[PDB]
Amino acid sequence: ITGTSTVGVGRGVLGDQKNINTTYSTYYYLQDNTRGDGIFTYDAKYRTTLPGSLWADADNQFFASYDAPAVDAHYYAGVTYDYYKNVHNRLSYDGNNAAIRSSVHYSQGYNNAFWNGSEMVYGDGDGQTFIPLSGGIDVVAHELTHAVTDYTAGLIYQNESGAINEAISDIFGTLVEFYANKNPDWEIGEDVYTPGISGDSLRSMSDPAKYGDPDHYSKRYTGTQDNGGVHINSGIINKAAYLISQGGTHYGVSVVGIGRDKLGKIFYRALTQYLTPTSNFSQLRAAAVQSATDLYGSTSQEVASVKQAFDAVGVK
Ligand SMILES: Cc1ccc2c(c1)[C@H](CC(C)C)NC(=O)[C@H](CC(C)C)NP(=O)([O-])CCO2
Ligand SMILES: [Ca+2]
Ligand SMILES: [Ca+2]
Ligand SMILES: [Ca+2]
Ligand SMILES: [Ca+2]
Ligand SMILES: [Zn+2]
Repeated sequence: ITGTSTVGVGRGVLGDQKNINTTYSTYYYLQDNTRGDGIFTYDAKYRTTLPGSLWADADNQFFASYDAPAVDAHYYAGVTYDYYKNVHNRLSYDGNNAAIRSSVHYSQGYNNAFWNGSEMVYGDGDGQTFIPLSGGIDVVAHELTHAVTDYTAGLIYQNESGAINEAISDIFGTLVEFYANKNPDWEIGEDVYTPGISGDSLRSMSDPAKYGDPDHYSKRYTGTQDNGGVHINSGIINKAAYLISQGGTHYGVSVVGIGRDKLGKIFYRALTQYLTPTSNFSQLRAAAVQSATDLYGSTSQEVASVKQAFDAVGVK
């Protein structure tokens, strides 16, 4: 759409009010021209055909409940774009300011979100297992990060590489949640998962085993489900990243924390400079070590913590 940039206001899934960037041209659309080639949010109107229709509103106020998921998808995508640009100097997912598109209200009672190779898609949840998925900033950031990974390392979606791909999305979605200082934690999806139950989440990076995911290489899943357990084994890497950041003793191995910022610098460099489509856990370790070496010196504490963390999860 061609029109005038403006700002509207609405309420998100969690009932919070926020301003969002809109474009005016007869209607007000969810099209943000202030970021790269734009952020665009579409209505899939409970169907599965994508992308659906660019979101149009008559008055620039988005307080209807059908509006909520769009508000959040639109706003959280803008925050995530900002994180990459401000923190890593990366312009959108392809590094060349590609337009970011999302569709909401996908299907009926769909309990998931995903990147389909060209855009993000969010289900509204069935209202018991989930509420509209775009209400979780860690969820939106996990989706957009899959785009980042596809454009860079290109980790294939299966076995070890696929688990690395999933951990990357969890890690950066968690860093984005902290960046936005939105009640940050090391849990994934807490904000949209099981509305009736407090305190739970889909996955835990601080203690993956809490939900049954592995937290040590000896406990990895070797079967065929989930493409070889990409959503299961990511637990081992998630645990490693949590230790590098926060520190701790795991399975008797002690790691001194180096903090989030460095965790993000080291993983972003590994991802964009050393990882390849078929990289395995052991290769991820070499990459993280080399990245930290590059950034901080081979005899740095940083390098030391990266090594300890992987040793603690059993990855040699
Ligand atoms: C077993 C499995 C297959 C495909 C999936 C997912 C799991 C998993 C289902 C969630 C846990 C309900 N999806 C994800 O972890 C993320 C969404 C969460 C961050 C809320 N979606 P993607 O990994 O991008 C797509 C595949 O989802
Ligand atoms: Ca309106
Ligand atoms: Ca949180
Ligand atoms: Ca979280
Ligand atoms: Ca819950
Ligand atoms: Zn994922």
